[PDB]
Amino acid sequence: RTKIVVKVHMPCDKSRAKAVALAASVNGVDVVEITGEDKDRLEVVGRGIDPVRLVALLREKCGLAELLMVELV
Amino acid sequence: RTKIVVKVHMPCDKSRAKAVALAASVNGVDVVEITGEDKDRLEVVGRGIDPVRLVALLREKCGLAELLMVELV
Repeated sequence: RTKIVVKVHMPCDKSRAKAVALAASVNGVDVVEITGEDKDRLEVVGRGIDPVRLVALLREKCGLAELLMVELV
Repeated sequence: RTKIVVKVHMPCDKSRAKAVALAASVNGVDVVEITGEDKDRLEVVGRGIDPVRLVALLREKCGLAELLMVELV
């Protein structure tokens, strides 16, 4: 249903993993993937996602989260 | 159930083999497969896997590993 693209502070490859894993646990999330040429963005797909609570949770635990694009399909 | 995809440094078939094996041992893994055009990615399926412990386990023993996607089947 919804495709979210959020930019996350993920310095090393271990913070990538735990960020990819946090979004995975949000309700409604079917899939998370790393993306962007700087490998600094997550793409989150699912149905019924709350984009605000998602990005907030990323920002609390990572230090930065910015919602870039919300797409419907 | 949960499926995840790790890109792992695996130059030769020997190291490919060691990598597939070592992913198979972390807890919750049902299946481990090799994939990608360049046979550089491992897809591991199971339930209850910790992604970061897994990719850290691979990075520790294979040099570098990146978590590319995680999917909730």
